[PDB]
Amino acid sequence: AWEKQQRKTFTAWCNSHLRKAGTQIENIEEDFRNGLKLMLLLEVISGERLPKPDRGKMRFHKIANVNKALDYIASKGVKLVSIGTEEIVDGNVKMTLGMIWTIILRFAIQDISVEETSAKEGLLLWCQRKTAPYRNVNIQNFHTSWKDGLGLCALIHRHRPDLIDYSKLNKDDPIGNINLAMEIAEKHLDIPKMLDAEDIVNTPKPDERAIMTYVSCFYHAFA
Repeated sequence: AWEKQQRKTFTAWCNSHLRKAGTQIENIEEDFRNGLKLMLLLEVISGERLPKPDRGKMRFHKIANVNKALDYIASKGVKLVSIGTEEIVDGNVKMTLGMIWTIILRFAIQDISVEETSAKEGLLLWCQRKTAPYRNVNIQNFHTSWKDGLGLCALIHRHRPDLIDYSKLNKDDPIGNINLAMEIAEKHLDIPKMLDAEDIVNTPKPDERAIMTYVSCFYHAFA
């Protein structure tokens, strides 16, 4: 169930940046094979210029573009262990997801710094701080603590109490709470809906990379 969740969230996330450059992806397992939109994604999120892309359709042109992407990422202190150009070009689902996770981590999460605490840990602390007043919320992690929708509704309410009546909410309708939160964030905070509520609720432990990805948008939307 983790691939399904990551596929939705990572794609939605990539799309939240690609739109700023006039394009989208649809199918993440194929839409980065040629390197073109992968390079473009890196430009948008970094604000840096990558080398000019190769629009040739053969494998060798794709390898060149993907290497422009991966070399750039490695220039930003990202150690690529088992992510390989050939398999991105050829189309490996797992590795594509992992590569996009690595970019999300580096560019959406790594630089989050809260009370001398950075990255995942720093994002976690910010969440805990913003949700401390909410007795029906207990953020310990980026999976089970977000399952019931209240964490997300609390982050919204904390910054924008005008968008949500939090006191009406409870644990009884986790699918509704998540959708509510995603609807408000989409409509008012310019954060596309990146989670499938159904997947999140119906799994003992939802995917933490996906959850982190989405929660990082709230962090950036508010700061």
